[PDB]
Amino acid sequence: TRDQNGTWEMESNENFEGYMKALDIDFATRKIAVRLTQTKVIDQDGDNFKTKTTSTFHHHRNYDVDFTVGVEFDEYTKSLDNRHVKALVTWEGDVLVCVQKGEKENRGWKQWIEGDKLYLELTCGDQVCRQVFKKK
Repeated sequence: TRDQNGTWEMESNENFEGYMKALDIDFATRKIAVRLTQTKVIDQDGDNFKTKTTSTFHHHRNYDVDFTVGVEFDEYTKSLDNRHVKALVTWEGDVLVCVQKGEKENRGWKQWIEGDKLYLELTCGDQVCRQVFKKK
């Protein structure tokens, strides 16, 4: 289904370390512990999305990403690697697909819903991180 609304709690997080390594994050950021858990709040009205996700690193503010499918937007990944990308989100069937154009090749994500679970695959280079969240 295309309806991704809800409050989502991460339950599985596979190869986040490889994805992070491919992002080449500077040590002033990476010296802080990564959160083991994550909550994501998705507010969706049709193709209009407002998302709020807990930060990758401890003692950092939630990360807000708001967008409309098909409309490119500037992203500064303050809660992660602190880079600027040009992001474009599209639908591939019922899968929400984002390309983050910038320094890193094959950077983006895909996100989809099955029942009470949300699936998120993050890519950078040859690395894929697969996350599953349960609806709260």
